[PDB]
Amino acid sequence: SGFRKMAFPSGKVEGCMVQVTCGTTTLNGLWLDDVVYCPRHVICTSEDMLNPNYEDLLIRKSNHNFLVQAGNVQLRVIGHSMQNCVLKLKVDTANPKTPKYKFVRIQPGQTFSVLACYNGSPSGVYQCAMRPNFTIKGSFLNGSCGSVGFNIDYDCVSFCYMHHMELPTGVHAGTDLEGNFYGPFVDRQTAQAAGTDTTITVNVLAWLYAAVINGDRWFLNRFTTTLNDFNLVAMKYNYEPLTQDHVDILGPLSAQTGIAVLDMCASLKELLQNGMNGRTILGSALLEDEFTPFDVVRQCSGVT
Amino acid sequence: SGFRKMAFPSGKVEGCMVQVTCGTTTLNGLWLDDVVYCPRHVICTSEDMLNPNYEDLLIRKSNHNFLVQAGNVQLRVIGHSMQNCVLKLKVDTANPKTPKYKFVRIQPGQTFSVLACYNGSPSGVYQCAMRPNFTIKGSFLNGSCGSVGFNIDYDCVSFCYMHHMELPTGVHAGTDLEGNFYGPFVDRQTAQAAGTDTTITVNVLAWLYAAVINGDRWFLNRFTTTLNDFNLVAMKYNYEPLTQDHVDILGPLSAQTGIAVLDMCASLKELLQNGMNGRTILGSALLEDEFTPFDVVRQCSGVT
Ligand SMILES: O=C(O)C[C@H]1C(=O)O[C@H]2[C@@H]3OC(=O)c4cc(O)c(O)c(O)c4-c4c(cc(O)c(O)c4O)C(=O)OC[C@H]2O[C@@H](OC(=O)c2cc(O)c(O)c(O)c2)[C@@H]3OC(=O)c2cc(O)c(O)c3c2[C@H]1[C@@H](O)C(=O)O3
Ligand SMILES: O=C(O)C[C@H]1C(=O)O[C@H]2[C@@H]3OC(=O)c4cc(O)c(O)c(O)c4-c4c(cc(O)c(O)c4O)C(=O)OC[C@H]2O[C@@H](OC(=O)c2cc(O)c(O)c(O)c2)[C@@H]3OC(=O)c2cc(O)c(O)c3c2[C@H]1[C@@H](O)C(=O)O3
Repeated sequence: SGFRKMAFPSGKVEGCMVQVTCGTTTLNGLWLDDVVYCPRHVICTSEDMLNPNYEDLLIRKSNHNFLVQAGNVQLRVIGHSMQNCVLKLKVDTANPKTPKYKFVRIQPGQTFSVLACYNGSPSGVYQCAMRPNFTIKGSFLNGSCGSVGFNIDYDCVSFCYMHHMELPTGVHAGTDLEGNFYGPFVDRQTAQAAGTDTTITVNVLAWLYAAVINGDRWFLNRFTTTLNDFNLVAMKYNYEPLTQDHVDILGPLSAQTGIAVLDMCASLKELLQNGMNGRTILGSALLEDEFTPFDVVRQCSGVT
Repeated sequence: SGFRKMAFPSGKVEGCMVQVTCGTTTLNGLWLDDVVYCPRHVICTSEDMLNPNYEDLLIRKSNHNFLVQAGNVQLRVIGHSMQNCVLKLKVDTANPKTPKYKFVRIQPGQTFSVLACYNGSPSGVYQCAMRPNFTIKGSFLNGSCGSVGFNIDYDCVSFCYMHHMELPTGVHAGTDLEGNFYGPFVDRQTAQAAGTDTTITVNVLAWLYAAVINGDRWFLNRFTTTLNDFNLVAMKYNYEPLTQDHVDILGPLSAQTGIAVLDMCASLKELLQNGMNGRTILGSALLEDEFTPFDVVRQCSGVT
């Protein structure tokens, strides 16, 4: 029992983290086979970041202009390609620790683990969700760019995020490993700002189910609601709409707890309308939306 | 910016996790050099756990009665010793992935990362604190016993916890790697119950400093307090006493923020007396006490 925001074990990603230096700019890179993927703005200074012409900075960059360090070992950059906002640095050595991996583009509301790295060295791992506004609420200091987000399925590391930018609001924006930013964000400073975020309703419901599974049941009311009526309430509290797909995804948790999703929705509706009156759920005084139904299932089962 | 409950990268611990089976009981073991450390109750059935005579179950256990699997590879148990509540299984192969490591006994209030494992396979990593009552609020399902807690300092893994028991209250108890339980807990079911827990004040203050560093400053009041007066308030809210040692430990955060510890204490006092009035701090509607001053410093700096 117990329910924690759990990240994936990071070892298989730790073994892929390298440091990429281009001039004075040092960020992290992901070394998979003989390619290191890193944010293209490694070629930028902080001053370049206002409105950088990347293929201009890059076209005046050579392969030798990219310095990749893995641990205490330098990899020669023997090719450089820009794919969207990621630099693919072909290196002279394939990473022996390249796990089985996939590059995936996650959907808003999905969660992944971030291995925060500085200078190619892993500092910490934490779980987070792709917000509906395509930001992530991470913990990224200067030099964490290129830190990646991932999910692990058995033996396969699905890299879904590479950290590129802290927006002026202090949330974080990045790309998939094909260098396509999540959301309307760009690797330049600009009036670029995060759009309004919303609460991931299906995750809140999953976490309420997690709460029930862990015995924190006080918020369970005696009512049910329709999906439409719940969504009217959801909307008022800046919660994403709950779709029938979400309802179906929550099916296993409903089955485990016996609580029909629409009944849980009624409970959530009441939590939204009435608040938590100083109570907590799973040690939180807020409704948590960074656990997907699958996270809840995994954590409540022994998924390794 | 951003501040997350971050765990240590788990790779160096993942490489030490093995499965230890004794009969039908399978739990996790820590494989360091040629020893696998695991909870002695691997020799227990669930029925044995009410009041197990361990050196009785063990004395009728042979070296061959212990089955250790590392990945898909069996290690022969060529010796077995019980040290307090841990079984040290001498195995025929030293773990090639044994990191530099130390066994440390942490103090209540200190935090560590847990790599939750089932059947020797890492499932997730999360950070937690040794509560003042020597429990941990983890996420442990059956079969997670032997999962370890650790901190990483540079290259050294300090193992400080091995998971042994879920208490009937749903919190978790365990030992250091010498098998000495944290707290008055025993590896037997009994009226054994967690003593009253308290909030780790110095960690709350550290997290308030983290909040200030991250720009969440609304709770900063204009007052100061004495340590004694703060402690009177702390006491009323089941907060641990703040010692001058704590104050001194918070010095670096005070220096960084300019907020004298006793001024922060005044702010915390007001938070305790008045609540948060629906506001959050670092996205939490409760005061968080699972970040030590060192965690805050590490996370707010780039410590890898
Ligand atoms: O086992 C451990 O405990 C860790 C240990 C490890 O995992 O080894 C795997 C792993 O690759 C896969 O898992 C894999 C990749 C695929 O592409 C693929 O198709 C697969 O089927 C598999 C795979 C395998 C076995 C399974 O049972 C399974 O389920 C799988 O999926 C498998 O045989 O993989 C090879 C092996 O070697 C490495 O891969 C290559 O060498 C390689 C990669 C390429 O992309 C490529 O093009 C190429 O030519 C070579 C990878 O190494 C690490 O990833 C690693 C990372 C760290 O961070 C460490 O610390 C670390 C390691 C390895 C070792 O170095 C160590 O001691 O530690
Ligand atoms: O480097 C990587 O990226 C991972 C890679 C790795 O770290 O190797 C280290 C590591 O041990 C230390 O770090 C270490 C231990 C000490 O006791 C000690 O005194 C030390 O000074 C050091 C050390 C070292 C270097 C530093 O720069 C540094 O700062 C250090 O502190 C160093 O040379 O260590 C040896 C090396 O080999 C292994 O240790 C032994 O073989 C050993 C252990 C014993 O206890 C023992 O009695 C014995 O006779 C042998 C350990 O291996 C892993 O721990 C490991 C774990 C995983 O989970 C992986 O996935 C994984 C690995 C290794 C590899 O297998 C892989 O590819 O991946």
